[PDB]
Amino acid sequence: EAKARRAKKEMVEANLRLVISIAKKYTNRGLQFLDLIQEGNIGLMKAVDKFEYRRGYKFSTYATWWIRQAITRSIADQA
DNA sequence: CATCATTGAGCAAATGAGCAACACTATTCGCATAAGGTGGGAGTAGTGAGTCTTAAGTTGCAA
Repeated sequence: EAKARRAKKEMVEANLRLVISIAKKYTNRGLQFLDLIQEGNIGLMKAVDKFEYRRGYKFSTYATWWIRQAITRSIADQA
């Protein structure tokens, strides 16, 4: 279990540049920036929880959906 | 001697505000999306006077 968590932390630590890169889009919707980066961090955590590698795709395309889920979810109910 | 007004006394009829209990539906909430997308951006520019605080530079001075 601890080994698996080390792997998952390691992957998240890889994909932070992805999450700020997508985080540039929806900035000025009446919320602050680091709220977006943290929500997106949650979203990529969930995307790590739901990714499989034997599918054969690049991780980012699958991850994108969970990130927009977290962002648009968060600004949606935090209007 | 009779009687009634006149003071208590309480009631049915009626009604206004509920109550619980089921039963049904509107709304809300929470989860998903697969080729790929892996460092922000606005940030002011024409105050001045003072006062407290560090920080550093210098400088006697004594063992």
